Amino acid sequence: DHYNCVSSGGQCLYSACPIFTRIQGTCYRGRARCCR
Repeated sequence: DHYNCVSSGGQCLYSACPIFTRIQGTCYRGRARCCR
């Protein structure tokens, strides 16, 4: 979820994860991705 994404050092996006990161889970009722 968003809170855990941010606490773990990731950020939520509705587009692709930046090339230097990879998906770690989801955010925002599952509609975004957590990237780190």
